[PDB]
Amino acid sequence: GIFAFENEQSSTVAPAKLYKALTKDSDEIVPKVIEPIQSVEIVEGNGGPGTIKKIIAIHDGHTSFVLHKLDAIDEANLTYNYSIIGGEGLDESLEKISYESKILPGPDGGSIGKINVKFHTKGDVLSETVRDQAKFKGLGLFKAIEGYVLAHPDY
Repeated sequence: GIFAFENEQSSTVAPAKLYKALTKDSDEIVPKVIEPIQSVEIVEGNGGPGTIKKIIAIHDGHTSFVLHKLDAIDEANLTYNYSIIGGEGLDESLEKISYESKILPGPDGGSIGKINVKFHTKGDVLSETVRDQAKFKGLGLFKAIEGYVLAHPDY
Protein backbone atom coordinates (compact mmCIF):
# COMPACT_ATOMS: atom_id res chain seq x y z
CA GLY A 1 0.00 0.00 0.00
CA ILE A 2 0.98 3.66 -0.33
CA PHE A 3 -0.40 6.19 2.18
CA ALA A 4 0.37 9.85 1.51
CA PHE A 5 0.22 12.84 3.83
CA GLU A 6 0.98 16.51 3.39
CA ASN A 7 2.29 19.08 5.84
CA GLU A 8 3.14 22.74 5.42
CA GLN A 9 5.07 24.93 7.91
CA SER A 10 5.62 28.69 7.79
CA SER A 11 9.12 29.88 8.67
CA THR A 12 10.67 33.31 9.05
CA VAL A 13 13.99 32.08 7.59
CA ALA A 14 14.82 33.22 4.07
CA PRO A 15 13.98 30.39 1.66
CA ALA A 16 17.47 29.76 0.27
CA LYS A 17 18.95 29.73 3.77
CA LEU A 18 16.38 27.27 5.11
CA TYR A 19 16.82 25.11 2.02
CA LYS A 20 20.59 25.02 2.44
CA ALA A 21 20.26 23.93 6.07
CA LEU A 22 17.84 21.14 5.12
CA THR A 23 19.94 19.83 2.29
CA LYS A 24 23.66 20.77 1.89
CA ASP A 25 24.21 21.25 5.67
CA SER A 26 21.81 18.68 7.26
CA ASP A 27 24.59 16.11 7.82
CA GLU A 28 26.37 18.74 9.95
CA ILE A 29 23.34 20.19 11.73
CA VAL A 30 21.36 17.06 12.63
CA PRO A 31 23.73 15.58 15.18
CA LYS A 32 23.85 18.95 16.92
CA VAL A 33 20.13 19.15 17.35
CA ILE A 34 19.11 15.48 17.58
CA GLU A 35 21.16 14.15 20.43
CA PRO A 36 20.87 10.42 19.68
CA ILE A 37 22.20 10.93 16.12
CA GLN A 38 25.99 10.60 16.27
CA SER A 39 26.94 11.04 12.65
CA VAL A 40 25.76 11.02 9.12
CA GLU A 41 28.02 9.25 6.66
CA ILE A 42 27.81 8.89 2.88
CA VAL A 43 28.13 5.15 2.09
CA GLU A 44 27.34 5.24 -1.59
CA GLY A 45 27.52 7.95 -4.15
CA ASN A 46 29.02 11.33 -4.38
CA GLY A 47 25.89 13.32 -4.62
CA GLY A 48 24.12 11.91 -7.64
CA PRO A 49 20.61 10.60 -7.48
CA GLY A 50 20.96 7.39 -5.59
CA THR A 51 23.42 8.63 -2.97
CA ILE A 52 22.97 6.76 0.25
CA LYS A 53 23.71 7.99 3.78
CA LYS A 54 23.85 6.02 6.99
CA ILE A 55 22.37 8.07 9.85
CA ILE A 56 23.98 6.49 12.85
CA ALA A 57 22.20 6.81 16.16
CA ILE A 58 22.08 5.33 19.60
CA HIS A 59 18.72 4.60 21.18
CA ASP A 60 18.24 2.91 24.53
CA GLY A 61 22.03 2.18 24.54
CA HIS A 62 22.12 0.35 21.24
CA THR A 63 23.69 1.73 18.07
CA SER A 64 21.72 1.32 14.87
CA PHE A 65 21.06 3.33 11.75
CA VAL A 66 18.63 4.29 9.09
CA LEU A 67 19.57 4.55 5.50
CA HIS A 68 18.63 7.66 3.59
CA LYS A 69 18.61 7.78 -0.22
CA LEU A 70 18.63 10.86 -2.40
CA ASP A 71 15.83 10.60 -4.96
CA ALA A 72 16.18 14.03 -6.60
CA ILE A 73 17.52 17.47 -5.82
CA ASP A 74 16.86 20.67 -7.67
CA GLU A 75 18.35 23.70 -5.92
CA ALA A 76 17.10 26.13 -8.58
CA ASN A 77 13.51 25.29 -7.54
CA LEU A 78 14.32 24.64 -3.90
CA THR A 79 13.10 21.02 -4.13
CA TYR A 80 14.49 17.90 -2.53
CA ASN A 81 13.19 14.35 -2.58
CA TYR A 82 14.58 11.60 -0.31
CA SER A 83 13.58 8.21 1.05
CA ILE A 84 14.26 6.30 4.23
CA ILE A 85 15.05 2.85 2.81
CA GLY A 86 16.23 0.54 5.52
CA GLY A 87 18.11 0.03 8.72
CA GLU A 88 16.58 -0.79 12.13
CA GLY A 89 15.10 2.68 12.26
CA LEU A 90 12.67 1.86 9.40
CA ASP A 91 9.64 -0.04 10.70
CA GLU A 92 9.36 -3.65 9.57
CA SER A 93 5.90 -3.01 8.22
CA LEU A 94 7.33 -0.57 5.61
CA GLU A 95 9.14 -0.99 2.29
CA LYS A 96 10.33 2.63 2.59
CA ILE A 97 9.10 6.15 3.45
CA SER A 98 9.45 8.74 0.69
CA TYR A 99 9.57 12.48 1.10
CA GLU A 100 8.98 15.19 -1.48
CA SER A 101 9.84 18.64 -0.18
CA LYS A 102 9.73 22.08 -1.52
CA ILE A 103 10.54 25.49 -0.01
CA LEU A 104 8.42 28.38 -1.33
CA PRO A 105 8.94 32.05 -0.63
CA GLY A 106 6.60 33.57 1.93
CA PRO A 107 5.68 37.10 2.99
CA ASP A 108 8.34 39.39 4.39
CA GLY A 109 11.26 37.42 3.17
CA GLY A 110 10.25 34.23 4.95
CA SER A 111 9.46 30.72 3.76
CA ILE A 112 6.86 28.07 3.40
CA GLY A 113 7.97 24.45 3.67
CA LYS A 114 5.78 21.89 1.98
CA ILE A 115 6.29 18.21 2.36
CA ASN A 116 4.53 15.18 0.97
CA VAL A 117 5.28 12.00 2.95
CA LYS A 118 4.50 8.60 1.41
CA PHE A 119 4.51 5.47 3.50
CA HIS A 120 5.02 2.34 1.36
CA THR A 121 3.52 -0.47 3.47
CA LYS A 122 4.17 -4.09 2.89
CA GLY A 123 0.46 -4.82 3.51
CA ASP A 124 -2.77 -2.99 2.86
CA VAL A 125 -2.91 -1.23 6.21
CA LEU A 126 -0.88 1.53 7.82
CA SER A 127 -0.51 1.07 11.50
CA GLU A 128 -1.45 4.23 13.43
CA THR A 129 1.62 4.07 15.68
CA VAL A 130 3.97 3.54 12.72
CA ARG A 131 2.46 6.56 11.01
CA ASP A 132 2.54 8.78 14.07
CA GLN A 133 6.07 7.74 15.16
CA ALA A 134 7.44 8.71 11.73
CA LYS A 135 5.43 11.94 11.39
CA PHE A 136 6.71 13.08 14.84
CA LYS A 137 10.28 12.32 13.73
CA GLY A 138 9.96 14.11 10.36
CA LEU A 139 8.40 17.32 11.47
CA GLY A 140 10.62 17.31 14.53
CA LEU A 141 13.57 17.21 12.24
CA PHE A 142 12.30 20.11 10.14
CA LYS A 143 11.58 22.05 13.29
CA ALA A 144 14.90 21.17 14.89
CA ILE A 145 16.86 22.26 11.78
CA GLU A 146 14.74 25.36 11.32
CA GLY A 147 15.19 26.24 15.00
CA TYR A 148 18.94 25.77 14.63
CA VAL A 149 19.20 28.23 11.73
CA LEU A 150 16.98 30.68 13.61
CA ALA A 151 19.19 30.65 16.70
CA HIS A 152 22.47 30.30 14.77
CA PRO A 153 22.11 32.14 11.49
CA ASP A 154 25.83 32.58 11.26
CA TYR A 155 26.57 28.86 11.56
